[PDB]
Amino acid sequence: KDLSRTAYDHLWMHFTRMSSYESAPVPTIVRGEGTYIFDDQGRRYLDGLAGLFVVQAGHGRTELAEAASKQAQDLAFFPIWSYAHPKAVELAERLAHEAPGDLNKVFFTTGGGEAVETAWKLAKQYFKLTGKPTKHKVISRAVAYHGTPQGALSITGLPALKAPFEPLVPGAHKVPNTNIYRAPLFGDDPEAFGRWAADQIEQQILFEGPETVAAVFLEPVQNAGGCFPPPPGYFQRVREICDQYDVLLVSDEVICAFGRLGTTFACDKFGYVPDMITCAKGMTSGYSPIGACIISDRLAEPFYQGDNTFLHGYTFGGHPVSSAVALANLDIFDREGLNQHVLDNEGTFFATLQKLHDLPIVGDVRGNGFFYGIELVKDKATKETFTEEETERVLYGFLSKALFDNGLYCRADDRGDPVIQLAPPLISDQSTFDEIEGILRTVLTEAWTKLHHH
Amino acid sequence: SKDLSRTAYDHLWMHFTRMSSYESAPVPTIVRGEGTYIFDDQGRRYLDGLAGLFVVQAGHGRTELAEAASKQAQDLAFFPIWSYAHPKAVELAERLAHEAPGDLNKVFFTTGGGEAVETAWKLAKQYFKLTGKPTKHKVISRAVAYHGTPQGALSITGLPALKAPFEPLVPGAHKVPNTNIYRAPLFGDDPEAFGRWAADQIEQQILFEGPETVAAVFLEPVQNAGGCFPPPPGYFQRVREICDQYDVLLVSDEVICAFGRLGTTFACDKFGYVPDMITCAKGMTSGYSPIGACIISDRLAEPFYQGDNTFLHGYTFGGHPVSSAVALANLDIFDREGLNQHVLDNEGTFFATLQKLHDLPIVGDVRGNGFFYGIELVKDKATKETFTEEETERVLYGFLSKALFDNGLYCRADDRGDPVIQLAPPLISDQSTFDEIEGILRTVLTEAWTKLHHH
Ligand SMILES: Cc1ncc(COP(=O)(O)O)c(CNc2cccc(C(=O)O)c2)c1O
Ligand SMILES: Cc1ncc(COP(=O)(O)O)c(CNc2cccc(C(=O)O)c2)c1O
Ligand SMILES: [Ca+2]
Ligand SMILES: [Ca+2]
Ligand SMILES: [Cl-]
Repeated sequence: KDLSRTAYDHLWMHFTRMSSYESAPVPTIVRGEGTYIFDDQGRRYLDGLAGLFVVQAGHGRTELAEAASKQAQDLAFFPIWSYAHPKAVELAERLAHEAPGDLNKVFFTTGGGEAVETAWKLAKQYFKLTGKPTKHKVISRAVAYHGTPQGALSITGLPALKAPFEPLVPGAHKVPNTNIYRAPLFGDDPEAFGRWAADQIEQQILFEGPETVAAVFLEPVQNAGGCFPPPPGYFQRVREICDQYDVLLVSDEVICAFGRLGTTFACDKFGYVPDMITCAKGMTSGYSPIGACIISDRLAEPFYQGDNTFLHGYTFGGHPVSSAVALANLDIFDREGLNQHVLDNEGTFFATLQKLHDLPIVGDVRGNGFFYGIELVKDKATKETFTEEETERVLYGFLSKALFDNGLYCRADDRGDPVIQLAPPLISDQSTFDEIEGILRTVLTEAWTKLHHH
Repeated sequence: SKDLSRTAYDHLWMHFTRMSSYESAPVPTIVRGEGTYIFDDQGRRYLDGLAGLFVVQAGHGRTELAEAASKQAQDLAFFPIWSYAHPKAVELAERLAHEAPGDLNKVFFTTGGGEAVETAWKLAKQYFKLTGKPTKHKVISRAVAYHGTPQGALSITGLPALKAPFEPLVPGAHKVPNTNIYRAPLFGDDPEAFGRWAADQIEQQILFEGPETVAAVFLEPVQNAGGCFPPPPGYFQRVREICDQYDVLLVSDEVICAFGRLGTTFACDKFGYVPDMITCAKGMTSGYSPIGACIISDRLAEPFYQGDNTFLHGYTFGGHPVSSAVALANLDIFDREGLNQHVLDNEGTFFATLQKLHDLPIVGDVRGNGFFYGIELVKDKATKETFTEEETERVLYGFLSKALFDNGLYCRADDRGDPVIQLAPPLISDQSTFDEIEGILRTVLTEAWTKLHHH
């Protein structure tokens, strides 16, 4: 088992340092039940990230497995290319019903990067069809991750993910994120900080020329950097800026949609209506690949006239089996009231994690719904962060291994500053939150002993 | 007649000019200059309040520069500096290197400023390839700044109206705020804090794009477009520190500011910073023969001067013998007449003379440095309320532009940023020149205020 090398010899894992497995076993997950996963040695771990911000309803759902086999037996695949099949139609209508405003057109994909590509392409062709052909640029936030195909990667704001692959698609420009914990200005004033951070988008539009800007892409709660919720008033101001300058607002809800924040579409949690939503991940609780770009009827109008066509598509978009699974997943959400469960429990989950503020290594606890980041520090009074050496030895060398070994699968990361991130299945309850807090308390107390002076 | 003459409209495509203006009206035609004055084709005289186009530092009608040109043209008017030298280019390269700060000792001649900007960005890209940092290619510059029109320099230009018809341009250019403290969103009442903030926006953009991907920052010493923004105290020192920290090259774009405009040969010395490269053109010859240069640190030249490496870049007419001889003769005027020190000795009274216009209601700001000033016009100075688009069209372009010229002052009236009148007269200007400028502006700006409110 330990000397088995099948994965190292053939499976090129995603965003993974493969040399780690030349002489050591690859951690292999074989089974899930509810909020737990099991490895190939029969060890059990709490699935603190719902796989990869995906498994909303929990593992082991026979209802979803049976929905897949029932549809696969009848019609597993037919393309939605000048043809429809019933489950894609039903799901498009259902998503349209749930989406706000006139977001009534559903362009299905398999993944979230594919949906982000769809949104930027749609914006470009929309502006060509409506006589504004210079509109093509896109604005997004520093540190944000929007996916990996080269268009989406241009919108991604993590230079380490981009430098080996440049040049990418022209036209992407970055603005500050809303990390109030480290705000250079207005850190003590959320409303003023929100207005400032939104106005940075207006400034970038002005710097590049509004007639050349097509769209702004924003996650409702920013993932990379550690769960930055939107300041009060932020999205309202962004919506106003986008309206003023004729720029489209894309709510990138690949993590946030499907109940992560307690609503089907996360824009509704914050009271804004975007022009498009990108989504994927939790639409099926991950049980079968599918996602979508959901699009305002205003944007669809020119494409629905005469001999015009949105020249875009994916073989597997709107897949019958995935569509059937998605509908079965939304049926679970409705019958079990998962969205309201998250709204009803977000306050106690946050409060439970905030108990960790009595530990010296904990600098911040932040997030919304069932999505939280805990930022680690050398000194909470000055917010002194880890050195690079401390990040390598303590965050990755010690903490990441110790969390898993103590029974908690979650994310330890330093895309921004050192953070532990949590996004468990939406069936999690107080017992789950207590289990998480207890393992974090053990391991974070141990981690503090490995920091020098601190 | 002259008035019905359409030769220019029919054949001369003027630069940045709305040509339909001349379908049915004559083109203003300048035929002669003397000192700080120019004369049109009817013999009317105007004060050359822009030195042509921020160029004619020594004044018009310099026989010494005319004779320098003919003397060189008779002996050798052209031979390329391509694997060959000719004496006047060598002598001028040595002279400019002597005047430039630090180890800025290598002179890559061009004919214009845009050509020099292109040189600087290309040199930065190849330098980082030769030194094993191949991902470094991006460039940072300021909103509203004008860095020229070839498509690489145009990417560095920060005026979207100049760029949108021509995109996509060269990838890699990113913008940061300019240092217009008059309209600063933050720190408007604190120059030092504003300077630190504005410099730190450069660090932020480097971090946003990834420092290993960023090659250079391009900054004018005093920003022209937007109306003569001088650097806040401490700004360039902080920029230099950021560039050092992130291994990014600093390019001082001195196409306007060099050759005495701010009282020094190289304008980076006015503000006490040493860039990695200087771009320059314009005043090198007082405009009497086209030439410019990118002047480059020996640190940057080092890899290119080793073995079989070549900076694969050039221009036929760069380092032109006649232009080089004229530049040397122009620098001789500067030395004998002490033009640099004259500007330093007169900049305070020029500024204070223009500041007399602050008692006019239409005047919101007077700003600049050396012999380079902007006067910003406003609807309400207490609130800094700017002109509406309609007010700009009627008062700035409809009335002011014409009235300035007709009252004897050639200068720039512009709204690339907000509505400003800019001044950059020849360096031989003195208090009499400044008084003349102030008097014509007072007349026309009093009239402009009345027109602003006659709607
Ligand atoms: C906001 C956002 N947009 C686009 C994507 C791309 O989705 P696909 O992967 O389906 O193409 C994402 C994906 N988000 C994601 C994926 C993998 C890891 C992590 C992490 O932060 O650890 C985050 C995302 O979070
Ligand atoms: C800072 C700067 N950089 C580059 C150039 C390009 O130089 P060439 O023109 O020689 O290619 C300039 C030129 N600057 C310039 C040229 C023409 C008009 C105006 C105006 O502001 O009215 C300014 C300049 O000011
Ligand atoms: Ca809808
Ligand atoms: Ca030198
Ligand atoms: Cl240790």
